[PDB]
Amino acid sequence: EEIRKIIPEMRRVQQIHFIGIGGAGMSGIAEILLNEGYQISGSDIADGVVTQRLAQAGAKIYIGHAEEHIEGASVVVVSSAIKDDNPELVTSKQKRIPVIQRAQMLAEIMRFRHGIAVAGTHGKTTTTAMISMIYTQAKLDPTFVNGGLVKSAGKNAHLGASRYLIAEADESDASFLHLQPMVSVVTNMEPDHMDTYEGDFEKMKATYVKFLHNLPFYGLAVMCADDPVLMELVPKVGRQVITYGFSEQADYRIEDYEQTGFQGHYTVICPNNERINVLLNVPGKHNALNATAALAVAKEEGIANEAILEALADFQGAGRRFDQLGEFIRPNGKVRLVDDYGHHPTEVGVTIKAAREGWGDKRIVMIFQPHRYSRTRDLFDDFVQVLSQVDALIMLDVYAAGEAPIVGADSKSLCRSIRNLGKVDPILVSDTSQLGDVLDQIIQDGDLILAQGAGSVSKISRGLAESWK
Amino acid sequence: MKHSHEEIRKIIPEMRRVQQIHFIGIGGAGMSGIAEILLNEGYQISGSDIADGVVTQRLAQAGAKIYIGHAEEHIEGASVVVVSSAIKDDNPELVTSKQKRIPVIQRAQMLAEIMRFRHGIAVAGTHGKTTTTAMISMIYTQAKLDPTFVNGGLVKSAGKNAHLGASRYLIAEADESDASFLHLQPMVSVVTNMEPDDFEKMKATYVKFLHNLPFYGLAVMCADDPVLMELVPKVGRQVITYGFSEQADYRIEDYEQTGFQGHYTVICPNNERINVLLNVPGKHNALNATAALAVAKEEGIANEAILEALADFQGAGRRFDQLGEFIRPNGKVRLVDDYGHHPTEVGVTIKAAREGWGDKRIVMIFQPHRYSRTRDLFDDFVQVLSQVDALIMLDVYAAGEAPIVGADSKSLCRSIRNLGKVDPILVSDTSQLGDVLDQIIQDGDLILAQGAGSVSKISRGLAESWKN
Ligand SMILES: Nc1ncnc2c1ncn2[C@@H]1O[C@H](COP(=O)(O)OP(=O)(O)CP(=O)(O)O)[C@@H](O)[C@H]1O
Ligand SMILES: Nc1ncnc2c1ncn2[C@@H]1O[C@H](COP(=O)(O)OP(=O)(O)CP(=O)(O)O)[C@@H](O)[C@H]1O
Ligand SMILES: [Mg+2]
Ligand SMILES: [Mg+2]
Repeated sequence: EEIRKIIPEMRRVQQIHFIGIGGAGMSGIAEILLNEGYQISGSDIADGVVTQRLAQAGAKIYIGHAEEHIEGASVVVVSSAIKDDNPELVTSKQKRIPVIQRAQMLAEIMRFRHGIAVAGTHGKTTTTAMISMIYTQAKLDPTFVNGGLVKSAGKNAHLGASRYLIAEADESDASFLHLQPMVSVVTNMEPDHMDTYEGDFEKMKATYVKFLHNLPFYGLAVMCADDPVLMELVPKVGRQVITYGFSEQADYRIEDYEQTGFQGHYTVICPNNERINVLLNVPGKHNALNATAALAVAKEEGIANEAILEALADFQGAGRRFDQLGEFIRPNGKVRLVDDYGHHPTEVGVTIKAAREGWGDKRIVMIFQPHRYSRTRDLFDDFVQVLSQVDALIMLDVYAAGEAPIVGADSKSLCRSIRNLGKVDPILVSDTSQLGDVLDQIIQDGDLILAQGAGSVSKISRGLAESWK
Repeated sequence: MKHSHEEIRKIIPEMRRVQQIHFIGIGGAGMSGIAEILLNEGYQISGSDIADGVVTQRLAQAGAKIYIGHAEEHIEGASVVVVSSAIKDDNPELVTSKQKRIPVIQRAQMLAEIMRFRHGIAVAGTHGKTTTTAMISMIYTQAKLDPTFVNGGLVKSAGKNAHLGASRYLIAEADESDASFLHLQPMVSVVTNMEPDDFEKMKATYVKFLHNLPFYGLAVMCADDPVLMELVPKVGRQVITYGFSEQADYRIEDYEQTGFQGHYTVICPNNERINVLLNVPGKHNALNATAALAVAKEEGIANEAILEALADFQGAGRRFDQLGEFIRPNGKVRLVDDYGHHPTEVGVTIKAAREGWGDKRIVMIFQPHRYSRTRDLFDDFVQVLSQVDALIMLDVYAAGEAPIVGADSKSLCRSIRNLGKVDPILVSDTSQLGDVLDQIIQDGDLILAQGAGSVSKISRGLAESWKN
C-alpha cells in the first residue's frame, strides 16, 4: 500500500470491532482504520446517521448488542458509555481479546505520525477544523480526526498520505494521557465556579500538566494568553510555550478586531513583529482566538502566509458551529435560522454576542435545549443569566444523554427561574411537532433564530427548515 | 544533502529545531554509540570528557566537536544536552545548561527518542542482554533489513557498539538500572531472565516496562525462568516463550556442544523443526540465540538468514572472546576473555569451557567487580570459583567504592582455600601476572580471564607481551 509506505500495520490486527460505534469519537477513528485497509465491525443500541454512513463506507454495523457480533475481531474498542454487563464486552474478555479505550486507539493512530493535538474546555472541534484546513491548503495532505464534521471535507475524519495527524484531544477521564503529540494546543481551562475551591477542577489542572509533559523535549505547547489559569501553569510545563490572544503579552497578539456581518477582520503581530492582516469567514472574538491558535501552530511549523490566509478567508466551519440553515419567509416575517452547538453557558454567551454584532437592530430569538441534567444543575444560575440575554426564548426539554432526571434541573425549572428574573418570558415546548406553529406566532420580520444546544436539537431544526422550505 | 541523509529523512523525521546535540561525558560507553547514530543521521554533535581517547578521537575525526575537561564555553549553540546519570551538579557544563534553559535529558531518554518513530526491539533481563542484542542485530543485518542498533558491548562482526541503518528497525539493549528502560516504547520486548543480587520492586518495574508495549506488541520471555513464568498473567500482551522447557513456544531439543559450537533443534509453535548450528558455546548461548530466533520468526524472517547469522556468529567483544593460543615454556595455552561478573555468569562460562575442553585443565584469573557485590554474593562466589582446576585471584576492582572489610580478594581466597577444592593464588601486583601464570601452566591449559573491570585490559597486555 501507499499508506503502508509511510505507516506500518499493527501486528496481527486484521479486524477491529467497535462496541458503541455511534458513541462520541468512535466513528472518526473507525473511518481512518477502514481507509487504511483494516476490516471494521461495530455495534450500537440505536440506528442513526453515523452508524448508517459507516456502513456505506464498508464496515459491518449491527443494531443491538449480541455476542456473535464480535466474531473474528483482533481487538475491541469500547466507548466511554459501555457497561461491564455488555454481552460483547463480556464475551471479548473471555476469548482473551484485547479491549481498549477509544483514546488508546487514537494514540495508536498518532504513534508513527507527527501529531498536532487540540485540547481545552471550549473551541476544540473548531480549532482542529481550522488547523486541518490550513494544512490541507498548504498541500500537506494531513490525516485528521475531529469531534465534529469538517464542512469543506464532508466528514469528521479523513486519511491523508502524509505523516501529519490533526486530532481533537478530550481531557474527560484523563482519556488523553495515552496521546504522544509533537505539538499540543490548549485553548482555555474554565472552572465551573471560579471563586470557590473545586477539587475536581484542581485534579483536572494536574491532568493537563501531565498531558503537556507527554511532549518530547523539543515539542511545542500553544496556549491562550488570555486565560489566567493557563498562564499560571506556564512555569510547570517545561517545554517551549507559545501564547496567542488579545493580551499585550501574547506571542501571537491579536489587534484591531472587528466583525462585519458574520466575518472577522483583525491583525496578528507575530513574535518577530511580522504583521498579518486576517479575514476570517466566521464571526466573534472567540473564533478569532481559535483561528489564531491555528495560525500560531501553522507559522511555528513554517507554513506560508498564503495558505494560512486562504484557509481562514474561506473557512466554512465545523457542522453545527454557527451553521446557517437559510432564510425562510413566514407569514409573520422573513427569518434566518442558524444552528449552534454551544451547551455550556459561556459557549451560549459567546454565540449570542457574535449574533448581536452581525445583526444590527433586528431580534435574536433562541430555541434552547439543555444537554444533561447534571450540567444543568451544576451551572443552573449561569444558564438563567445567559438565556435571559435573548429577545425571545423557546425552551425544549432536557436532552438526557443517558442520565436520570434531577429534580429542579429540568427545562421547566430553568423556565420558571428565567421568567422570575423578568428579562424574558420563555415558552416551554415539550411536544416538538408543535415547534413550528409556536414560532409562527411569536416571530417578527428580520428575526435571527438560533437553534441552540448539543443534543437532538439540530435534528429538530433540520425538520423545521425542510417544512418551511 | 547527501543521499544517505535524504533516504533516512523519508522514514525518520528530524526533531524540531534540534541542530546541535551536546554530550557531557561523551567518551562513556552508552554515550558514544548514541552520539554516533545522531552524527550519522545528520545532526551536529559536540561533547566533553575529562579524558581523551580512541573513542573521542574516533568521534572527533568523524565530525564531532570534542573537548577535554568540562567547561561552560563548550555548550556553544547546543539545542539539547545529554548527560549520564553519573554526572554531578557541580559540573560546569550542567550548571550553565540549566541556567541557559537548554533542555537537559538523560541517555535513556535520548535512546527513547531514537526509538520513537522506529520499529523497536528492546532486550532486557538480568543476564545475556548484550549477547542477545548482538545476535538479533546480526540476523536482521543478514536478512538485508539494514537495522539500526544500540548495544552495551561490541558487535564483533560489525566492529562497533552502535550503528545507524537506513531502515525503520531499531535493536536496543534495555537497562533495568533506575527504571531507565521505562522511557522506551518498543514494538517487541525480550526478557532473558530475572535474578536478584527490593526484588518485588524489581519485578514490578519489569511488569511496568512490558506494559509500555502497544496492545498488539510482543513479549518474548525465557520459559526456563520460573520468576518470568510467574509474571506471565500480569503482562496483558501476547507472550511467546523460548527455552528447553517442555511447554516453550520455541523449544530447544537435542543440544550437544562440539568444540566451542552448539548443535540443536528448535521446535516452533506450529511444529516447524529448525536445526541450528551456533558458532558460540554453552546452553546459555543457545537460550540467547533462541530468544533471537523467536523474535525473527515472529517477524517473518526466512530460516536461511537466521541460520546463516547464527552459524557465523562472532560473539560480542569480551563474551567468551578467544584471544588465541600461546606457547609458553611449560605448555601451549589458550587464552579467553570473559565479562561474566555475577556468580551465575561465571558458572555458565566455566560450564561452556568444560564442555569444549575434554580432559585438559581450566585455569582462571578472576577479578571481583565492586566490594558491595563481593559482600552480597560472597558465598556464591566461593562455590562457583571452586569449580576450576587452578585459580589466580586479582584484587577487587573498586569502580568507585571504598574497601569493605571482609569483602576483598584476600577474604575470598581464604574461604575458597578452606573449602579445599582449589588453592588459589592472590596476585596484587599485576606486573607479575605473567610470571606467576608461567609457573603454574601445563600443556593444553585453557586460561579464562574473568570479570567486568580492568581484567580485560590486563589480559590483552599479557597477550601482546606473549605475542612478541
Ligand atoms: N474559544 C472559545 N471559547 C469559548 N466558547 C467557544 C470558543 N469556541 C467556540 N465556542 C462556543 O462553543 C461551541 C462549541 O465549539 P467547539 O465545538 O469548537 O468546541 P468544543 O469542541 O471544545 C465543544 P465539546 O467540549 O462539547 O467537545 C461553539 O458553537 C461556540 O458556542
Ligand atoms: N542467558 C544467560 N544466562 C546466564 N548467564 C549468561 C547468559 N548469557 C550470557 N551469560 C553470561 O553473562 C556474561 C555477560 O553476557 P552479556 O553481556 O550478554 O549480558 P548482559 O548484557 O545482560 C551483562 P550487564 O548486565 O553487565 O549488562 C557472559 O560473558 C556469560 O558469562
Ligand atoms: Mg468537540
Ligand atoms: Mg550489557
